[PDB]
Amino acid sequence: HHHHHENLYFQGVQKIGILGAMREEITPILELFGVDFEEIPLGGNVFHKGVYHNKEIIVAYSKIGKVHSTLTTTSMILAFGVQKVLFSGVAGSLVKDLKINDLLVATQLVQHDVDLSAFDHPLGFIPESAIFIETSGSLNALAKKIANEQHIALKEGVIASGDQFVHSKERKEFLVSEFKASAVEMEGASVAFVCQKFGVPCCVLRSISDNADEKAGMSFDEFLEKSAHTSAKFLKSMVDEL
Amino acid sequence: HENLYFQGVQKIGILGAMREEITPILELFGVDFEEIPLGGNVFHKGVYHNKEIIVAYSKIGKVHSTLTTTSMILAFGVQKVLFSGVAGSLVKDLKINDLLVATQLVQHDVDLSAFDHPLGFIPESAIFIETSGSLNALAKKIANEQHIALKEGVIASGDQFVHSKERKEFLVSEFKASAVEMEGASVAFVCQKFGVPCCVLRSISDNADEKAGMSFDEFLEKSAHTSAKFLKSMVDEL
Ligand SMILES: CCCCCCN(CO)Cc1c[nH]c2c(N)ncnc12
Ligand SMILES: CCCCCCN(CO)Cc1c[nH]c2c(N)ncnc12
Ligand SMILES: [Zn+2]
Repeated sequence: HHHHHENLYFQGVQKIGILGAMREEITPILELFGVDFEEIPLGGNVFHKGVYHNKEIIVAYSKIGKVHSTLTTTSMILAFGVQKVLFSGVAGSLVKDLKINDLLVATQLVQHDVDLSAFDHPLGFIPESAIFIETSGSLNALAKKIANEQHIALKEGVIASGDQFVHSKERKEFLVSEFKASAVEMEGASVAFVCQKFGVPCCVLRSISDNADEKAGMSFDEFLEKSAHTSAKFLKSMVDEL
Repeated sequence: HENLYFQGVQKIGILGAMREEITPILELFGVDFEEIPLGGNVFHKGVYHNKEIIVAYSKIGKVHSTLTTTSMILAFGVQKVLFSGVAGSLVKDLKINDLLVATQLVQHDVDLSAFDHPLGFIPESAIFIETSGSLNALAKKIANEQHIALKEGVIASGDQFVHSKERKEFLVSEFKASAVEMEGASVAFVCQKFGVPCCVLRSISDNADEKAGMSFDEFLEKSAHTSAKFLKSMVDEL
């Protein structure tokens, strides 16, 4: 909107957490934002703290897996006071219509490798918790709105996360039947989980790097950079609208 | 010789994974506890020997235990963490009710072998996670004075309950683990990342085999109690 007198309108600094798993998922994010970054070490992570328009952005890569990503997200929330968290990186596709480089937002997430079935618990379920973790409706709808306005496809679906790289037809088919998941990665569920426990709105974005079959290693290696960029670009376009 | 040791305000974090693992701890300390909720956990804050003690159960598995430990450290400033609870035995010499402290821990369900990494390993990390040589030495001294046995060994942690011969054998061959549970590794990991001395203490509840579910169910209370008593006696000496 037009602001004739800028002093009449709110200028308070909104704090946003931006997470990737690997350095390569955040390099494109650092560049696209294109501002100066103070680097703050904590809990074995490097937090990149910068100012971008009305917003304090805190950018880090967690390192791979649930423990890493759980710790980092908890640090963003508790040590940097972030009020929103946006995750960007790559994932493996489990569905034919999600192709290499395609984007998706997780409506729900599950830890696919959790197994308490010995006490009759469904796979993915833990007492005092739930199978499916929710994300922010606000941010997910924002996501669909920018996708539609920029004329780019955006799937929304269930993301499965676990502490294994998936690269076989059998594990894929398990994730589809057990969870109706559209993609697979190693941090999503944990990040969304933490945010839900602290009441912090969370959006999980992923660009497809492979198909989670026996070729996945090679496909992941080939498409990491591009898929990372494609996710980072879309995340920035979300932050610009925030 | 107090004057020679640390003189400031001590704060000690005390963790179980399940409520049943901390109920006996709370009871043993006997002091009054302020309940403080944060990030879906309830932290029980009390004073004993003029140290603050912060007790919580994390809920089950890596994500839960990682969050809770990080909250303890970042929100409550705990300077050491002692974990108490139960675990499945992977070795003949560890039988029901027996105590062990973890010398090292491993996350046994981590698998990046598709990129030729050894099982348990993640880039920019390590297969094995260390614990506090001093806290463990304290546990061992206390054990010998109370004339109770205390093994030292590797504890394997993963987000599955282990109840099969096959997985047992994998844990022994791949990591030379002595016991299995679902939180120890993640707790020790966070403490390591933050430079916080950690001791992981477990009392055996089952043999991690096809009978494990039933054994765990029967022996949870007593094994948790045994662990909790021992943790208390460690805190007594801090
Ligand atoms: C040693 C290097 C490892 C690559 C890390 C893969 N990331 C991890 O979060 C995401 C991911 C992309 N494709 C995947 C797949 N098929 N399974 C699991 N995770 C993924
Ligand atoms: C409803 C499910 C309750 C099991 C909770 C398991 N606790 C660690 O959370 C300890 C444990 C004891 N024995 C075990 C075994 N064989 N495998 C994994 N973990 C363990
Ligand atoms: Zn019974």
